[PDB]
Amino acid sequence: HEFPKPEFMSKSLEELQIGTYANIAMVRTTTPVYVALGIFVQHRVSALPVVDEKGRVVDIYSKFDVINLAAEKTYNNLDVSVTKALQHRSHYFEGVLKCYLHETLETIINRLVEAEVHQLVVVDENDVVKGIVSLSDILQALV
Amino acid sequence: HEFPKPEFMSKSLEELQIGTYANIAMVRTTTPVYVALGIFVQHRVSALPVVDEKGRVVDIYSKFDVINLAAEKTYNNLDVSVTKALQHRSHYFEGVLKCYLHETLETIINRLVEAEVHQLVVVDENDVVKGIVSLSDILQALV
Ligand SMILES: Nc1ncnc2c1ncn2[C@@H]1O[C@H](COP(=O)(O)O)[C@@H](O)[C@H]1O
Ligand SMILES: Nc1ncnc2c1ncn2[C@@H]1O[C@H](COP(=O)(O)O)[C@@H](O)[C@H]1O
Repeated sequence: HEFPKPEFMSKSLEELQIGTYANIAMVRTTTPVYVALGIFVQHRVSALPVVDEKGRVVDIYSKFDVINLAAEKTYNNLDVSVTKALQHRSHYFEGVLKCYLHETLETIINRLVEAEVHQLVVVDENDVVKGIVSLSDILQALV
Repeated sequence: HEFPKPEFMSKSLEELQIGTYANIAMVRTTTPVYVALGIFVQHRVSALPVVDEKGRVVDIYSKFDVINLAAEKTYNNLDVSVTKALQHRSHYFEGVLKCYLHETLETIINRLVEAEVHQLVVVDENDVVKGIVSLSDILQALV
């Protein structure tokens, strides 16, 4: 009653049935923050895949990103793109944005902890969104 | 359609009616992580005030704390106290644990952003829990 159980750390996301793979809320690189704020408050999801003109994931926009925008001492309005969050961090280049179904729980957990991020986008071979894995999903696997 | 509106940044938490002040789920410094994990998965709250023998807040235990525990390369079981999370960070000493009803939205937002934390415990004059303010609560105020 090692924590975490080693037999479950060696299992893939697919095997453990971890994540959300239906009804994914997401936005574009051309999406203004007002759109994302409306989603967060009315639709009630914790983070949003940000996809480019090809449908490929280039960022994740979270509730903390909005608060960080709100603390900026320079003047902003809500017509700023969600891509201005990229001035504060690059999940993409740090390799802490995406994951695959075949990756192990141990791998996914290490990636989350690596940059202190609360979610990863599950993608396909073309970096197109298949689903999302958040700490809540991991916790259900850790029990 | 400065974001955030200055007239709302200068208002207190009390004035804006921001936070949860009823039915707060919390744990003790003597609480094992298995207890917190059960709360997170079954009760479905995002973070837990950690209070000492006097009922004073000494930490907040979050879902990320469990994942961080799970990534530790040393051997753990679930009978570790929630206070082992304190090896990774001290919200208390950094002044990013607590807040008051009379503090401004601007103050609260800056504190969140200061340590990249997603919540603060609202306390009284004796550091006893009155409520909790999370990014979701702030977002409802930012609209
Ligand atoms: N953008 C999203 N669209 C749909 N479901 C999501 C999204 N972001 C997170 N979820 C799911 O919401 C549930 C709760 O996650 P969390 O809000 O982090 O506790 C999890 O099962 C996530 O996979
Ligand atoms: N330990 C807790 N007990 C009760 N409510 C909480 C607790 N932690 C967070 N909340 C509330 O849960 C709601 C959603 O917060 P969050 O899960 O961060 O999106 C907010 O109104 C928080 O104040």
